[PDB]
Amino acid sequence: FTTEIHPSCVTRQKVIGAGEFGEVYKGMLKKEVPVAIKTLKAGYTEKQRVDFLGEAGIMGQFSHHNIIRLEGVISKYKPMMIITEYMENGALDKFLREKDGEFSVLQLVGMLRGIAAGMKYLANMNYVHRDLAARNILVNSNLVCKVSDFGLSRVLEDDPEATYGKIPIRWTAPEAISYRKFTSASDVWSFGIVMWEVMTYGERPYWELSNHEVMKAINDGFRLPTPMDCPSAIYQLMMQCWQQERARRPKFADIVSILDKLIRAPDSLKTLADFDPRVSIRLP
Ligand SMILES: Cc1cccc(Cl)c1NC(=O)c1cnc(Nc2cccc(C(=O)N[C@@H]3CCNC[C@H]3F)c2)s1
Repeated sequence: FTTEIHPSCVTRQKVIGAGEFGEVYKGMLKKEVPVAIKTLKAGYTEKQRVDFLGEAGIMGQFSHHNIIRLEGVISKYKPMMIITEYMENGALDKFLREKDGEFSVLQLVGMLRGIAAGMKYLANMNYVHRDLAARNILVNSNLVCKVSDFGLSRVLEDDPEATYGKIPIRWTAPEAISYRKFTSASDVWSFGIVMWEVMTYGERPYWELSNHEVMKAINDGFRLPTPMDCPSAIYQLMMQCWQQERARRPKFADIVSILDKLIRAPDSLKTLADFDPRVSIRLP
């Protein structure tokens, strides 16, 4: 099933994420290998237990470089724990915002290829993520990006960015907002937003537009503008992720292939899409 770990092998050291029902810790697994540790405090309900251990069950079924690896679970003792590999650099959105401009275009594009490879794996495994966003991508000390945040109802319920179904509007495909059609193709729309987040170093999609204004703009055909210093091929790809008609979007296999080709002929990334400025500075 999954690996049951004895509590004596686990040492919690730092809180890296807290919540009402539990906390996420950085720790060590047997003071030897660093791990992340997610707990479930006493008094949890049946639904909370199913959702909590269900996340571990889903992760245990995956084995991919760009998907968070499960080390094991503590279920025989309390509190219960999910133990995974430790991603040293945290969530991608916060990571990019705190390292603004510090990476090359080729590095940024390689992050996107890793994310896409993880999503292609998930889609082929018949797993729809529903909440793909930079905040749900984790980064390690090799700059590898791994898709995180698995489960069923639990995913959108626990994301504060998801607003009342209960979804994160700015990242969500129109068919999923409109009539709750979540598929790998709505994940592709979300991946286009993640592309835009990466190339902007964590800019907030649609900026200060309200949720209703975002839905209104999308339905009227508006799309996010080109990031600064963005390869033309990258902007073209994210625009095709945002096709209103779900059947016109690339599959993840197409995305990975295109990103592979660009990275392997890296001069192709030097052709930038035009950036339309929001300030005019004219000097005599
Ligand atoms: C444990 C677990 C259970 C179930 C699902 C999952 Cl995906 C997990 N694993 C995790 O939640 C995590 C795995 N790795 C994580 N790494 C992480 C997350 C958030 C912040 C940090 C972290 O150390 N962030 C910064 C990095 C730079 N400044 C110092 C640190 F605070 C690391 S969280």
